[PDB]
Amino acid sequence: AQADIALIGLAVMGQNLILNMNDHGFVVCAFNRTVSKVDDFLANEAKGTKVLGAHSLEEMVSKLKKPRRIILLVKAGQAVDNFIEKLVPLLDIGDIIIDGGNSEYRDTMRRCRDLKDKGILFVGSGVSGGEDGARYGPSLMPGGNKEAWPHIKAIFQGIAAKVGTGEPCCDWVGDDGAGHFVKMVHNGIEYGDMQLICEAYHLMKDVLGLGHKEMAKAFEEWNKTELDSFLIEITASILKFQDADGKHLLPKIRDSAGQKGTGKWTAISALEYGVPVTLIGEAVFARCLSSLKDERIQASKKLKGPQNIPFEGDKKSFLEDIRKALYASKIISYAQGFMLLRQAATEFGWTLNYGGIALMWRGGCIIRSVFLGKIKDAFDRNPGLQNLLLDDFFKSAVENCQDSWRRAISTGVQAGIPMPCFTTALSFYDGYRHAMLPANLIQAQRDYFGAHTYELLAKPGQFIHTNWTGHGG
Amino acid sequence: AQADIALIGLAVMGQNLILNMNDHGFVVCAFNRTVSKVDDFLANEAKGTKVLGAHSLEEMVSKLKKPRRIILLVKAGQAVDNFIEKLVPLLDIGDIIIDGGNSEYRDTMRRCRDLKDKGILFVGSGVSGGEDGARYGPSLMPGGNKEAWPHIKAIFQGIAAKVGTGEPCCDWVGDDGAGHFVKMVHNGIEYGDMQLICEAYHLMKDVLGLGHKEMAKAFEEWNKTELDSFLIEITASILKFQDADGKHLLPKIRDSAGQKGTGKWTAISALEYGVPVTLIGEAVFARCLSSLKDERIQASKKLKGPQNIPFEGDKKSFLEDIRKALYASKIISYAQGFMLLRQAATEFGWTLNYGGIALMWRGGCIIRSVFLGKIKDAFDRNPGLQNLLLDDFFKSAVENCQDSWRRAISTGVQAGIPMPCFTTALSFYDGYRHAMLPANLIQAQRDYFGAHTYELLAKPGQFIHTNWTGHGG
Ligand SMILES: Nc1ncnc2c1ncn2[C@@H]1O[C@H](CO)[C@@H](O)[C@H]1OP(=O)(O)O
Ligand SMILES: Nc1ncnc2c1ncn2[C@@H]1O[C@H](CO)[C@@H](O)[C@H]1OP(=O)(O)O
Repeated sequence: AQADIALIGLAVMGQNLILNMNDHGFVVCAFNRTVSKVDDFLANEAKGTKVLGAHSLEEMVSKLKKPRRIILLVKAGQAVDNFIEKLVPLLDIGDIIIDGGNSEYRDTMRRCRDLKDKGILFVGSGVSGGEDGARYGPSLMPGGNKEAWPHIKAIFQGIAAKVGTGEPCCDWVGDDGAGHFVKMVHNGIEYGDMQLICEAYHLMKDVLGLGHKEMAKAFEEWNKTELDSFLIEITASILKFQDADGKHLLPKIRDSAGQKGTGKWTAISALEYGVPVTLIGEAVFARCLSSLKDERIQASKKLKGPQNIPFEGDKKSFLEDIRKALYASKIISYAQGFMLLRQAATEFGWTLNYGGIALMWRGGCIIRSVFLGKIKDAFDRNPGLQNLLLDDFFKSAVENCQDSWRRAISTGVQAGIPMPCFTTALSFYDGYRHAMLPANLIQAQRDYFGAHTYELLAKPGQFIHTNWTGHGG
Repeated sequence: AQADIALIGLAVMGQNLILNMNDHGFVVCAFNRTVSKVDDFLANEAKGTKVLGAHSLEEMVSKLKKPRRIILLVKAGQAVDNFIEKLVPLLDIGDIIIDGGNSEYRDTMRRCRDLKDKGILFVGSGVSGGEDGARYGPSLMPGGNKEAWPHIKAIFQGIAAKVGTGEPCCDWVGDDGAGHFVKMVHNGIEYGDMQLICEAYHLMKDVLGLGHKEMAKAFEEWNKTELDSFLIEITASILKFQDADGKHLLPKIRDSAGQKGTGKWTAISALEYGVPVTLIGEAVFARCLSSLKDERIQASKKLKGPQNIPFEGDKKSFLEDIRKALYASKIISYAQGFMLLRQAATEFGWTLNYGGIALMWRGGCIIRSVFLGKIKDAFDRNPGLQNLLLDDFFKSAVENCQDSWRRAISTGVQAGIPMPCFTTALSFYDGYRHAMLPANLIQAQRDYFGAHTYELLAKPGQFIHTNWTGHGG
């Protein structure tokens, strides 16, 4: 009994987190499967720190103060269960296991119940910000068994990133899967935000003909307006960056976007629960499309585009319009993001604090921005808000951005620039805005070809079946 | 031994199919869980037919000739397994169970293996066309254990719908889940096609101001061009239809589109396998959006649209442009549809005949059209075709439709008409066409914030990690 908490997982993320913990005055007993890495760590990155290193799970379990708090930061699916397998022999009733890997929300749900059943408090939390984030201030998103929360509270919130008015970007999210689900809606939104920038970039590059210096300059001006955000910032950096030969490196790298499943999963949940999260879906699908790199080289030789009409208009005005389109669209993506969180709250019965979450994403994580701030006080102003687009700030920000957004999409469309996410955003906006949508023809068709029944507009609730076929005959 | 085949499931679909079978000279032993319905059937719809009716599963099993062929048309998930449970006691090695319900492709895979294991040949087939389809000519899509196929061959293909040059719209699709998967990609495409028409309809209604008579007239002209298809045909009918008070009924019915999971599932599979099936996804999401009927009535009061600019242009030209937009988009949806089938062929290792499938969808089913014909001889012309957009017919049909399609989307966008599917279609087309897409910035960002590595454009295969952060400092 001396180590406050133990962490199993000596990858960069685990090391940088153990280190941040130590720096906040917590003694950490490090453990890892290939126990050599523990020794390596102790001699190297952890030399001179207060950290203890175990060489067996039972040693690690002995070094702990009660209630035993151990953390699993094992990149995993299977591997987490196996560790849980091992640990429960060794644990007293009331001991805590936190799982920091980006797990599947349902696995977390399962695990939490099972361990609760065997007296152990399980919490799964999303950790975000990468390795430099892990080191000095991660967003942390904990969920599972709330009994554990006062016991891990101090650590989690001390190592958490802290926003301007000193609050940690870490607070308990909710029951069983809540943290892990919140975590993966986050990565979904992250996918959305990067595709929106790729599109803004494609429009400046092919329609406006800007070279990468001017383009980087534009991204920098943008990081000083409503778009003050980490991804706009590093984008200006990436565009500026010059290689060993002094030429820009972005033109050099292969356009096949990789994935590690979390964004895919956000889109799949929307589909399962019937939540119209369209930009994230479009984003996952735009990464799928770039993977067909060979196929597009082939299609370009054969499929033809619109007649080339040079951009005839002011470049500065257009650069403005793209700013406004990227922003109005970002709003729609986030609005859809929290509709997902909302529906899952009804689905699994969790009382999520949407402003709490907005705040946990305001610092630490890759999607940090001034923007999550305005989202947070939309939900402070009204925590029962049904949809972000109805909060006056956003309601007005979109209303203002509106014909710049339409003018950016019309030119892109004319010019042949692929804009999946920019167009879904307009399509969702106009969809949601309309109190009468042609979905009644879907319904009339379905009652016709497949006997499905339909409701009248006045008298919701009663279902009718008209015999269309022949109106006599 | 007298009944050629047995069918368990006396719903309208089961009755109309038993009846079609009888008419092709096959003695059918009908069975159903609530055995009263068998008696009801025999006295009523089946009076004077050659059909036999059982009153117990073991009686039904006795009435059968060997190899025993029984059909499950039980609307189900669970219920099918339970019947399989019952039936295997009663069956000899080599007996066949066909499952006609719209099952989950993975359940079918499972079931096929398990029964193959116990000597029984399982085949799951999609059945399509509804009850009037079932009666006189269903599309049938069989998959599972090919040993069973010569034994059910005659029945299935005799009752199948037959296309102009006399071939049945039924041929063996492939192993284990192939039939059931082909079936559900079909319903996905069906979703796509109806949303595209709702959009064409929304543009004629709000931009062009056409009343439902003229609108119906337009749909009828369209069913006489490249768009000769059953859904264009019944749409003209639905628009014309007048209620008991002599006013049009479509304006009367509630715009909240229902779902029964199959379209949802197509979109989810695309996401799981990384296949960019975007219109179907947009379609499922446009039905999700209409379900939020109360929410849109609320949003309409608060969210504002573009400045109302009257349509200033020729109505007839625009009606043309919408024809061309609906068509170019339909092409992109189908092209994506078969990319899904293709990837599943690589995924589960089935040798699907894409022209075979195109043909099975050419008659019978709700998506029947002259269009599936041209798709079929694209794949006859080249069965190794990687993507429908590369077949000269389509390659040219899109090239022709192209600035009508762009002009329809630009006006819709300006006017505020929600067009999810029409815009994804342009976005996928321009995406696929481009041999260089901004996905390299996604990659550069990911190597920066999350150490993910990237390939150079020349030298695919080697992965680099640049330390961006500071280029010195
Ligand atoms: N199957 C497994 N069982 C337990 N831990 C594992 C594991 N697979 C991966 N991990 C751990 O996940 C962490 C990050 O990938 C590593 O510490 C790794 O342990 P290792 O050091 O033994 O590779
Ligand atoms: N749980 C169940 N077990 C077996 N058959 C079922 C069933 N649930 C639904 N079905 C059958 O599915 C068919 C179409 O819905 C019906 O014939 C129905 O039988 P029923 O006639 O007894 O309702």
